[PDB]
Amino acid sequence: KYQASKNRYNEMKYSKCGESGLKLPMISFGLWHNFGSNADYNNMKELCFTAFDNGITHFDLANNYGPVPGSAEENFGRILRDDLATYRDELLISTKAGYKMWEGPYGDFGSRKYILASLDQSLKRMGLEYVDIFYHHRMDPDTPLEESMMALDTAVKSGKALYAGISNYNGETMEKAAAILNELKCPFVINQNRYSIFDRTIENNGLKRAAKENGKGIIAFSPLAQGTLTDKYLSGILTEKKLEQIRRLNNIALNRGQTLAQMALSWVLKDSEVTSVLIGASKPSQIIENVGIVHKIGFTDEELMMIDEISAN
Ligand SMILES: NC(=O)C1=CN([C@@H]2O[C@H](COP(=O)(O)OP(=O)(O)OC[C@H]3O[C@@H](n4cnc5c(N)ncnc54)[C@H](OP(=O)(O)O)[C@@H]3O)[C@@H](O)[C@H]2O)C=CC1
Repeated sequence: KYQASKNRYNEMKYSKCGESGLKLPMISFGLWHNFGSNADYNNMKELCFTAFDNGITHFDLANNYGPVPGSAEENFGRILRDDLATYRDELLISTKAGYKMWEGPYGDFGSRKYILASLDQSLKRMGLEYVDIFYHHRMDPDTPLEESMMALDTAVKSGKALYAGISNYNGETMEKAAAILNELKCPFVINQNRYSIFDRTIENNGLKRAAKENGKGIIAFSPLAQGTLTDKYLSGILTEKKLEQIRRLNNIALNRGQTLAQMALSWVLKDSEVTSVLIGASKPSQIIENVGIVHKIGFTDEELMMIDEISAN
């Protein structure tokens, strides 16, 4: 019954993952929220269909997305089986292991045991032969980096992942990971990190610069900073200081013909080293509003120095 829009590649822009021939849509769709046990199945399908119809080819999951850890993967597995499997070779599907998935010493952090056992569970829940990208979800300083990276390499060499990625790494540790995956001859093309007007962590921990200097992509998540970079906290007449930052940023957005959310998405994409911005949605209208932003990623030196002075604590 679902037939992907014939116009789905007409507007979206696609960007190389650093030096790689792998291209992400400039807007990627994440299943962190609204795909869990309590989610409505018809709404989840419509969100996926809306995403793909607008040229979003990348669906981002993790083992523990729900809630109930694994529910998002199982739900996406059902959407694939029922309607999207037809288009599987047009989709990039990711999953991850590295945060808490199940109880006990093998269900969190980083070991080869957890990472590989988790990937098998993810493939079973999603009904896939492989994921396009398999990520180490966060750094584990208590496991040798060589062990976690060799686990990603085993995933790729076992035909269970096309490419390796890492998430939440700093610049120094990303460099070490890149060196290990290079020596293992394991495709490694993408970093997934939190980035917004209100979260400059990757500008200060070396990740944004290390990714660019080593030809690795970046996919930015939480670009709307927990609803603070949306209309949610705006009036038409939650510290007083935060509401003021939001009021002034929204004025910069209005002058650009954008909502605050739209400008927040455009800002994360302003620099070429950021490959894609990862959005969420509860309703299709949010996808449709957000996909216009890929066409306004340019900012004047004035807009930028104002956004920085306003966002500065
Ligand atoms: N450690 C990691 O690697 C992590 C990665 N991620 C990835 O990033 C993805 C996105 O993260 P998330 O924080 O949800 O992303 P965003 O910062 O894009 O927030 C998404 C939410 O913002 C609201 N929203 C979206 N578009 C609009 C709009 N145009 N106007 C107003 N409100 C809007 C909706 O919430 P509502 O309708 O309820 O207001 C939506 O559910 C996740 O799904 C996941 O794939 C995220 C977290 C951790």
